[PDB]
Amino acid sequence: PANFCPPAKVNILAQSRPLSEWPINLVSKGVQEYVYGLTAAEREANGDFGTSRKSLDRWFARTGVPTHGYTTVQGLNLILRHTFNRYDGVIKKVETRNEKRRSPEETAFGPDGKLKERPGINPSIYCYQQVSPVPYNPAKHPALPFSGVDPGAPLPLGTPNRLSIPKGQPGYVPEWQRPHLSTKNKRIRKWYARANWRRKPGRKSVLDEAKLKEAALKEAIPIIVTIGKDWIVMDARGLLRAVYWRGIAKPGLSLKELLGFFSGDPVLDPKRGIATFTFKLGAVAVHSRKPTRGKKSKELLLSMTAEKPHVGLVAIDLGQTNPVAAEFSRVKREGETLQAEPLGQIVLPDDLVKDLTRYRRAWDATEEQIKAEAIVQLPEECRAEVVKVNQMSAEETKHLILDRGVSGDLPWEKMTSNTTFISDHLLAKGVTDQVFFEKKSKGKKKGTETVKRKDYGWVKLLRPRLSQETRKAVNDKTWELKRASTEYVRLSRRKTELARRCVNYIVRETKRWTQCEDIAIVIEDWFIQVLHKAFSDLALHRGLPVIEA
RNA sequence: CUUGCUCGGUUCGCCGAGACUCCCCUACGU
DNA sequence: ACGTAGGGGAGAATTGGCCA
DNA sequence: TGGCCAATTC
Repeated sequence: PANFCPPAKVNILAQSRPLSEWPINLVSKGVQEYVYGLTAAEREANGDFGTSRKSLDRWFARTGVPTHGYTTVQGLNLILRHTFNRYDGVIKKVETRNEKRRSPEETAFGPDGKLKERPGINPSIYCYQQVSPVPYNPAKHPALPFSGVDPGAPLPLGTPNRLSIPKGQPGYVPEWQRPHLSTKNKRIRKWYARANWRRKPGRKSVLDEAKLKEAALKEAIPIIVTIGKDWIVMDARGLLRAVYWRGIAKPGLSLKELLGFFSGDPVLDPKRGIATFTFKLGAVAVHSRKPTRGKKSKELLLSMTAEKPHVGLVAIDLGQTNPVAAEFSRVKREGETLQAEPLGQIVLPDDLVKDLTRYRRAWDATEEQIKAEAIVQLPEECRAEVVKVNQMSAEETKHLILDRGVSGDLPWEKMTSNTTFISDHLLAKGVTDQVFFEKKSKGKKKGTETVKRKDYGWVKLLRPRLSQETRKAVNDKTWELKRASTEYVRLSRRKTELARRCVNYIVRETKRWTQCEDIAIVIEDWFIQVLHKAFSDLALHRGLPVIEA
């Protein structure tokens, strides 16, 4: 049963007035600011808004929240059921911990009676059936400098005769590039794509955004959403690309049926200018599972092999010099036991490893350029303290132990952590009986083994408290300037993309090596966190079982 | 495989390789 | 040591009052 | 009749 609905984002080409000034947005803001600032008794009393016109009108009558002229029942139910659920999300977040305590109780209501942690305003316009997107029609819709395609006529492709375009014209592939072109079904980029003109280290081209914008606008696929007397006009080529890369639609489809793979209830965020569409329940035939927790794997694979008589595995072994050391296998079903035959183990290829090691030199090179400039901008009283702490214990503890009078040359190098040589060199200058001791818990229930301290324990005790004076300057200004640089939010997405690239390569090699469409991924009981998250996400985004053995 | 996004090449005329589960919200935990 | 946790979202078939 | 489009409910 298909139960996953991945998103598809489209751009906005025109709009009557900014989305923040629409009556629906103002009503949503008013309702949210009213609901978030009321107590539990007021929530129980003011919780009879219902799903009827006679009930919504009565609610807006007694509460007195401005209605801003918006009186649509379909679009108001979405606003009010979300807003009260957001309010009743503080209670259950705390109440989840309340039952953890049972397995002074925490309360989400403060002394004033209102929520201490109250939710912010959601800046979204959730569309409904009555404002569903429709193909742009110049006669029936406001006039725009755009061409509306025939809803039933076949949508055009890009440039069919790519090699026949003459010289001196857009899209002309030069002769010397002809011998080595691509042969796979590659996504076709038009000549006005910003990716082909973006500023680069050595691109040596001139980006005239005006001509690219005009050329892109002359060949758009306009669709229109009207709410009340307002409207927005979007570009549907994002939906076309979404249905093309997934293979669910072959070229030669119309605009009436292109919108037919997506739900007619988009979501609009005014700050960016993007409409987020969603596939219907069945467009992408993906059943979203969750990773298996051990003993359920020996039941999952039995049923998986009960359908396909040959299933392929992959043993993702994180934590080596190569991040992904895959180990393939194939399983057969005889009885209650599964029989496997290894096929071989590969490592992640060098080119992808090169991309990883060139990204890893872009994050450690920004965690310096951000953290250092966050440190330099502390107040002088905090800045001097943190600077002193940074250089603290470098030679301070060495000077202290020399003041103690021990021989400061035996533990010179590597400290021989196996033999806890700190205690040895304390014993050297007659400090054997002043050696501080540590308790051990070797016993199953308890244990009193207060004995010579280990080297790690010595390091813990000899080093000072470091930066506990503030703990809210270095740990706060850095995390505040993290969002002040767009490079960080770009690098997080780059890390996720690289992790997904590695996962995709491993999955396709598992399919190829095992010669089976049904495959499974097993993970045992840096890039480690992002790779584990990416490998676990296949059960939720693509349906491939993931096992934590 | 027409928009948008990420990483490379160049003769600058564009083409080689990627991701496609995403949004707000409140705190500071492991 | 660096991002993380946990709350909230992401329809549409049917029906009715309904003027031209 | 019937066409249009908010309102009613799962």
